[PDB]
Amino acid sequence: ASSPQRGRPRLNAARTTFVGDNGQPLRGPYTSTEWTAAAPYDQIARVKELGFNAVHLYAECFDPRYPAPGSKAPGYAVNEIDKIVERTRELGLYLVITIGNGANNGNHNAQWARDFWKFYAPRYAKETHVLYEIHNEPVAWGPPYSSSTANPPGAVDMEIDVYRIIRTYAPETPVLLFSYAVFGGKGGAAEALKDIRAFNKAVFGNENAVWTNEAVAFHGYAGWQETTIAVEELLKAGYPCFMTEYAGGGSGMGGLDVELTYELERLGVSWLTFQYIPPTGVSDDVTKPEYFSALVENSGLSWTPDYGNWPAARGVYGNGGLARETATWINNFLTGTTRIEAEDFDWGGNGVSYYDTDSVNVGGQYRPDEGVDIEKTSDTGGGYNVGWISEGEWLEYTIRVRNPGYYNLSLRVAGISGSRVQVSFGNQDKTGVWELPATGGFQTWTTATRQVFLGAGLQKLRINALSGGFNLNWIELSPI
Ligand SMILES: [Ca+2]
Ligand code: NA
Ligand code: NA
Ligand code: NA
Ligand code: NA
Repeated sequence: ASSPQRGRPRLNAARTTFVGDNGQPLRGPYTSTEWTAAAPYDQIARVKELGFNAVHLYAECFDPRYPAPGSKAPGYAVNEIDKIVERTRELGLYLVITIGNGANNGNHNAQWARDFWKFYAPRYAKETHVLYEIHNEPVAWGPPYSSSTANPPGAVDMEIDVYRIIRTYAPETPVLLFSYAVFGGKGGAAEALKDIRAFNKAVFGNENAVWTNEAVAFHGYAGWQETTIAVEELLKAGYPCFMTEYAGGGSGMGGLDVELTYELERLGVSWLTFQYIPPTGVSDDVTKPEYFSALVENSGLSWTPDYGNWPAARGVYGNGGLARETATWINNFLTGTTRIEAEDFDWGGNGVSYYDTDSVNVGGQYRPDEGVDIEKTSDTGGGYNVGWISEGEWLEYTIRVRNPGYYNLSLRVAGISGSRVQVSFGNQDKTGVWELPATGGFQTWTTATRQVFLGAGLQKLRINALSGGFNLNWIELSPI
């Protein structure tokens, strides 16, 4: 069809999340019409060149005082929300509409929420690119909302009541439930399942209903590790989910949480990050590199975007396509391999994941159709080495450092005089100029070692050749 409007998102076959009309996850930043005009078309359009296909809208913020005299009633921002709906329609973006909280996160006004959805559910029912998220962070700070000691109580009743209102007027619109601020651990999943069972009993007549057009909205404020565990457990229990707010700072500040993004990508979960579309928002501008694009580029995170060519296509070679996790010490032993073969640089291409001065692999070995020059090695263990290493060349390897601290970085090298490298981690220099040992021959091998101090997380290891005159067999990174 010729309309730019996206088709309704649907649950994927795996029932892990909502995917769009090309099968791909929804990925996006946010904006707000809670006390401002709709973000301009030209600014919303920028999301498409940042790898996104979706926008989170905090449409209006609730008034705890409603319906008392002077209180702000739902519907006040209709003219601006209509513009966001129109602009995303035209731009070929998905839109997740919710109720925001202002200074009152971890709280809600049930009557206000019911009245908001009575007004807006019918209004955007037929807008196929639009999803409804019942209410942002309605309880301080996570499950079980169904507990009598939840702060405030009764949010599951609001979820039920609002779901019925939505489905009355918008029978086919995806609904995102709960919007838990802090969703962590096996415990968090078990507590959420209490809420889910209560909801299901009330609206479907069965605690164990199989949702066809609903998912659990959750946030990342338990931290990436604990959130990943809770998500994994909920997916195992058969309930799809959708990340709707997170950042790498309980803080919405600090930019993209690269670690949690990586896990969500692995698990097949759509996500909305807490960085904003210009001109304004409460946290950090998603178009500022330091809060999003540079975090992606430094880490090696990649996904196939609906629009444009960013992030560039790339990934790990070998290791099941997973970032190469660094070993740790447990009970006086190393938990896994410390060695990365040099010929296992990330795929992506010349100028992307490596740079080689000859477009052809002049060695012909191992990866003949990429540009790094590779030969069979005569070193112990056999296999392959990178050879014909020229000044200015570089090789990247996406790794994941489990623990921050000191590591021994070793390079297995062979060569003549005057060889030097410099090694970056997440585009930060960790070695300075490193004068490598001469061995007297291109197949006479030695191990050069230098201590580095690393931060945790997904990060690219980049070897920059500051000279020629050496071959490289492998890299080791070993915790001290
Ligand atoms: Ca070369
Ligand atoms: Na707030
Ligand atoms: Na080459
Ligand atoms: Na040397
Ligand atoms: Na090798």
